[PDB]
Amino acid sequence: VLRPQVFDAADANAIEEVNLAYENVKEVDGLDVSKEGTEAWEAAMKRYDERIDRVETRITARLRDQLGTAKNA
Repeated sequence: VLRPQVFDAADANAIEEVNLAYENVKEVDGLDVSKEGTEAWEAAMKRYDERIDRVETRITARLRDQLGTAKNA
């Protein structure tokens, strides 16, 4: 849906940001029981979750606009 129906440059930017957050989570992962690795993973997941929150905010704005425009079941 959020991908452009052509061109969605904002969708591409949000996907790139989510991929960068996932790459940070891969580089800094908290699955180890060690506190330092857990904190690095928590910071990477916080950055990825901020990027995902922005992308999902745009997507949910588009979905809310679609639901407001169309009340069809």
